[PDB]
Amino acid sequence: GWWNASDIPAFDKSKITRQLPLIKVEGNRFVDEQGKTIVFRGVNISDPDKIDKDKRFSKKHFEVIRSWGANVVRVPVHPRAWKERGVKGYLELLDQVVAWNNELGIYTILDWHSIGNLKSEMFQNNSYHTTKGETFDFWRRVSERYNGINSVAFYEIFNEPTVFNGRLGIATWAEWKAINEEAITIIQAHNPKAIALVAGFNWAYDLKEAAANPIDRQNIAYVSHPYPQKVGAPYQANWERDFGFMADKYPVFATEIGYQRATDKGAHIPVIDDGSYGPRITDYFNSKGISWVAWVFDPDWSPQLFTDYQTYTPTMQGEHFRKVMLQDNK
Ligand SMILES: OC[C@H]1O[C@@H](O[C@H]2[C@H](O)[C@@H](O)[C@H](O[C@H]3[C@H](O)[C@@H](O)[C@H](O[C@H]4[C@H](O)[C@@H](O)[C@H](O)O[C@@H]4CO)O[C@@H]3CO)O[C@@H]2CO)[C@H](O)[C@@H](O)[C@@H]1O
Repeated sequence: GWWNASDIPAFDKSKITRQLPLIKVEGNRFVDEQGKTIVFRGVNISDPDKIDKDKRFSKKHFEVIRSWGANVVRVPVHPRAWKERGVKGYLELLDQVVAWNNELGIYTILDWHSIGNLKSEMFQNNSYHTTKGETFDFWRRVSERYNGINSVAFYEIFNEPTVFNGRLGIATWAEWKAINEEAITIIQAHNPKAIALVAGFNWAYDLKEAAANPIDRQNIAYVSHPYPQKVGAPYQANWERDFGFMADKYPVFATEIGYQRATDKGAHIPVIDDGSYGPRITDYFNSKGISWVAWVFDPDWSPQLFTDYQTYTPTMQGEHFRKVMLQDNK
């Protein structure tokens, strides 16, 4: 594993030729060098490990992302792929995504893509299995190697915290705050410009517990994954109550949203919807200044943003998020 990893090279500086502007948090906003507010709207790729196995791992794929108007790309590093490639093999993919995004002008979010209760080591399935030690070691290596590369602006500590109603144990917000604080200290000690993205429970949906007892670190923003079936009923009023109101105080980065019909490929709760969710959520996010990232720019993982690699034809949700990214990104 990670505890074996022998002499990993440093990032190859010759792979990039420009420095994107520095992003930072100021009160509830992301701002640039000049103090201008920046709202990010982007896509998740699938795991670089899958893209490479698909024989699609080249700059071309990221150039398509750029033509869809995205100004950020989230990279979901699965602990299973990190173990299968090994640290050295995996960093060879990850350095290429970082370099490509950098040359295309696109910011990167590094996402440690597990689901469940890290404190008790119970995960939604083995694809996500890790440990506190492996997670800290990952944050330590990536914050060390990408230090000073401004496009690597966001470090998303742990994709979706959930206890699944006790099926995955017990972990209070207080205990999850302390774990995020240690990860943030590691990351900031390697990379002082790093912005950490922190999530709460119900699969990174809730921010009420965070609001009542916020992470004690600076330059932090908060995550929500408000998929179509997280709540029904009056949608906006429910979203505002569960996580949206947080955006009046800290920036909120909604690092997954997506939807597809009951009959679409891989359709599953909570992503099923007639289609009215797309306009409704990007309007609501515009009303709150909330950044977001659609899931997933891949033709297999569900819900898909496009139908196949031959054409990159957008699906229903792809068409809508592409139109809004082209139109609203500044
Ligand atoms: O990771 C590769 C794999 O990913 C799938 O996409 C996932 C993302 O990895 C993940 O971040 C996220 O997870 C889902 C989660 O899998 C669901 O089990 C969970 O469902 C909850 C729901 O949120 C509750 O409100 C309801 O009460 O309970 C159910 C469980 O009973 O919801 C979260 C999201 O909230 O996002 C993606 C789902 O699109 C790919 O789709 C898959 O094809 C790939 O292997």
